[PDB]
Amino acid sequence: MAGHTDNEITIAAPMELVWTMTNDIEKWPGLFSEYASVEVLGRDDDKVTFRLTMHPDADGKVWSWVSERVADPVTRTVRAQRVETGPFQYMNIVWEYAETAEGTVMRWTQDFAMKPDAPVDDAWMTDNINRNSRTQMALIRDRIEQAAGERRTASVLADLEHHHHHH
Repeated sequence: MAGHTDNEITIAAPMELVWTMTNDIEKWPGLFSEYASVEVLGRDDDKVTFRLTMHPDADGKVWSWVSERVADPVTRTVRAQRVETGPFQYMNIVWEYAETAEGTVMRWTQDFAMKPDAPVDDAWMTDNINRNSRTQMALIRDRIEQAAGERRTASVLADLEHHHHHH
C-alpha cells in the first residue's frame, strides 16, 4: 500500500540543459509517447501546474489530469505531485539531479501508495516501473543527451577567463 521506487540513470548532459529541458513541459510530447498534450494551466514561479492530456480510450473518451511540478533549485530537485489520482492514493514524483563525475544522474523517486481498488501489491507496480523506467528514462536519456550534443550549451571556454571582479 506504499512503494518507494527509486530509479536512477546517468546522463552525460550538462545540468543547465537537463534542468531547462525538463522544465519545458511543452516539449514533453516530443519525448513522451505516453501522452498527447501537455497544457500549462499556470506557472506559480516554482510550481508549473499542467494538465496531462492523453489520447482517447476505446470509447473515444479523452483522459487528462492536473499535476503540480515544483522546481526546487537548491537541492536540484523536482517535485511532481499529482492532484488528480484514483487508484494511486498517494503519488509524489521526485526527480533529483545528482551532479556526478560521469554526468548528471537523474533520480526518479516515485513515492506512490496504491490501495483504492488496487489489484497490485505496489511491488507489482515497482517491478514493472523499474523495467519501464529503463525503457522510458533511457529514451529520454539519449533524447536529451543528443540535444546536449546538438547544442553545446556552456562549456569550459565561456568562463575560461574569469572576470577578475568580486563586484
